[PDB]
Formats: sequence, C-alpha cells, structure tokens
Amino acid sequence: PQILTHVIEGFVIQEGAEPFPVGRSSLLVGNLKGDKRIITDDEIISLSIEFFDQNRLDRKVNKDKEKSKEEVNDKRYLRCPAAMTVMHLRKFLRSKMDIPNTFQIDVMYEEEPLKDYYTLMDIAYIYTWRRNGPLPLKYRVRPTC
Repeated sequence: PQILTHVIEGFVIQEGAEPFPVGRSSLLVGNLKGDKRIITDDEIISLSIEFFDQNRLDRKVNKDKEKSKEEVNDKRYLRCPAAMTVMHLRKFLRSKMDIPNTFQIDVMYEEEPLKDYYTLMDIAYIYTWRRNGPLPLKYRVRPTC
C-alpha cells in the first residue's frame, strides 16, 4: 500500500508504506534462514528512511501523545537492491522531497553520515546489521557553501 516508484541509477526503487511484520505471517518471528556465506549483490535489502529527529527535541511522540490506534511511526520503508549506494539514495530523496541545490543531504546510519560510495551491503557489513527489521537510515539537510 502507498508505494511509489522512483529511478536511481543502476536500479529503480519503490518506496512507501511497506507491509509490516504485524500483518505478515507470524512464522517469520522464528529462526528464518540466514547465511553469512551469501555475498551476492543480486539481493534485495529491506530498509527505512526518516528525517533525522532534530525537530523532535529529543522527545518521543508516542510517549507525550500516546495514540489509541498506536499510529506513531515516522518512516518510509524500502525494498531495495543491496548494490545501491548512498549517492543513489540522496538523489532519490533530492527528487522525492524536491530538495534544491541550495541544500546538502546527509544520509546517516545513526548520528554518523556515510560516504556516498557506500553500498547498502557495505552499511549492513559495517554496522553489523543482523537482518532484524529493516536497515534504519536517516537523513538531514544543511545549507551548502
């Protein structure tokens, strides 16, 4: 639902409200197949992307304003070819949010921006992501000069 297509070089990625484990099969909670022997780049990586939480003032939305439907989740989700780079993502954001060249975009894992050559695999290997959930990315804009 609510999935949108954008092209970034070397593959087309579709991003939006990806189905959640809650609605997915409960069997996916158990010991799913996984193997560090697999180093292929013909692989799909699941991830999220949200605006770095600077405007949240270090406050939790659900904490201050708990919803009865529990609809607090400021991300967009992405099934993405693992070969894709930070450079591609920033472009995709640049295009999605219509971001002028007047600003820079930092793509970050936690607080730390990532180099534009990093592949999504490189990130999973660097940060030792364990395929528990999507790879959580963040982003932010800065004036350039």
